[PDB]
Amino acid sequence: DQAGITGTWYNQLGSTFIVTAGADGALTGTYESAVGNAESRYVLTGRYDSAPATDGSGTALGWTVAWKNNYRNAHSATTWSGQYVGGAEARINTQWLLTYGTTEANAWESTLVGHDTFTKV
Amino acid sequence: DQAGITGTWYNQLGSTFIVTAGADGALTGTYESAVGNAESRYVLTGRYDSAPATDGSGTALGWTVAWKNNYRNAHSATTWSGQYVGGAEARINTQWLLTYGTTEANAWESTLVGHDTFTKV
Amino acid sequence: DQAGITGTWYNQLGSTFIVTAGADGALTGTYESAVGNAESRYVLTGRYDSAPATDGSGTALGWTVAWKNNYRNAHSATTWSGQYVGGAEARINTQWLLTYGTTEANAWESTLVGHDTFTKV
Amino acid sequence: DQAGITGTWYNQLGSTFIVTAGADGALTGTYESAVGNAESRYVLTGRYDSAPATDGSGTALGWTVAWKNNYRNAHSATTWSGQYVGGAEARINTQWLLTYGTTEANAWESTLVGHDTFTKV
Ligand SMILES: [Cl-]
Ligand SMILES: [Cl-]
Ligand SMILES: [Cl-]
Ligand SMILES: [Cl-]
Ligand SMILES: [Cl-]
Ligand SMILES: [Cl-]
Ligand SMILES: [Cl-]
Ligand SMILES: [Cl-]
Ligand SMILES: [Rh+3]
Ligand SMILES: [Rh+3]
Ligand SMILES: [Rh+3]
Ligand SMILES: [Rh+3]
Ligand SMILES: [Rh+3]
Ligand SMILES: [Rh+3]
Ligand SMILES: [Rh+3]
Ligand SMILES: [Rh+3]
Repeated sequence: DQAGITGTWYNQLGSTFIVTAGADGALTGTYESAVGNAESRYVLTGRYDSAPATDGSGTALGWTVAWKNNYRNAHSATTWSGQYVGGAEARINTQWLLTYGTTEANAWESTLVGHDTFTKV
Repeated sequence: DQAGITGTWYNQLGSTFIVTAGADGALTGTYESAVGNAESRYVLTGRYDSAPATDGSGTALGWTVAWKNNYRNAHSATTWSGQYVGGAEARINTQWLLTYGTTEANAWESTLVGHDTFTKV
Repeated sequence: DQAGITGTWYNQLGSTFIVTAGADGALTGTYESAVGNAESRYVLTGRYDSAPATDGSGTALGWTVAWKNNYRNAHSATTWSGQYVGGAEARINTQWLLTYGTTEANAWESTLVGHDTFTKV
Repeated sequence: DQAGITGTWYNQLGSTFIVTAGADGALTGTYESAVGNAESRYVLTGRYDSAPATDGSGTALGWTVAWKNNYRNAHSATTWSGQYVGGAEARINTQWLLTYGTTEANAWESTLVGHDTFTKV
């Protein structure tokens, strides 16, 4: 649990997700994206399942990054929702939703969707 | 921005979402689902845009709930991703993602997608 | 099942969705968006469950619109995926996905997600 | 356009998507999934952009499969929404929504989301 997820992961875009698993389920750390209106690190927070199953299933988790730091504000936030798989090629497989603040008139087009896969190399 | 988010919020299912918005952009609270493999409050955390634009744009935000508490463990996690719209009929408009831990053969079906709209009611 | 789907349907944006449901499970028609880079009818096609269960369950269905007609080309496509619920206040409840053609560097942001609920109005 | 997309593709699960691009934008063919309540082929229909851009961007497309054939009915339908990329390693990169028919009471959990990548080998 804690041991697996805690640390540095990298997705297929080159972004760098540096997280610490609390013992109770807390997720805390930072996020630097390779693309988008984004530069340097951003704060992130979320949760994972701290007593996950033994049947060889992944560990369900989820975190969120609001795209504002000491450099820029993108008026957006994405949530990654996924599950952590251990073993030889450990991965965190996710899908995500990026909502950016709009007027009610562009609400229809406020949310992008996607998938990021995170490995340790 | 920080008063308008903070407090109790109810989605279209009857779920109760109690959240505190810090001044940095941090979200903390509890979520209680009306539906699903859930009962009582579950801890939540998220992030939001503490400097949203001043143009009638909503305020982007995310948060996560891992469906484990003292009472049960659904081995799953939801992230909600949307925007907050203040004023007379303030709402929090989300789309969400729920991943449950599955086996590798079952990963293709591990994730539900939906939308929740929250009102102060 | 085939009468209840066929006809004119309006989402929460004012868009008009004219569809014919064949007896095999086929959907044909036109879609006219109230929003976006669109104007006049666009051709649509989809599929539905022509033997939905008899247990109060809705009727699964999908359809696609490529945003090219005689008038303009947004180089993009939406699929709607939901269920039809008959009776007094019949609705078609969708979530949708809109992909626009992008470059490879831009693929991560090529896809919008949303929901549309259709009423006979 | 037509030339690229028309034919046989395979996703990362082993499913077999056999499609024909109309000259106007029509998509027609069959779908055999490796997983899920699915056996043999199912009819599919959809649309792609028939005059796509020249700037090296993908071709936006979308299709739908209702999971009923002469063998079984899964009371579900998925829509794939994505874009076709030509060149050496041609791919159709998609995300999808599988909605299954539910009572209004399980509507919240009626729709799964995912991503399939289709290549020619
Ligand atoms: Cl279990
Ligand atoms: Cl993967
Ligand atoms: Cl600002
Ligand atoms: Cl809405
Ligand atoms: Cl049946
Ligand atoms: Cl709804
Ligand atoms: Cl162009
Ligand atoms: Cl890919
Ligand atoms: Rh258990
Ligand atoms: Rh991929
Ligand atoms: Rh600004
Ligand atoms: Rh809504
Ligand atoms: Rh049946
Ligand atoms: Rh709704
Ligand atoms: Rh053009
Ligand atoms: Rh993948």
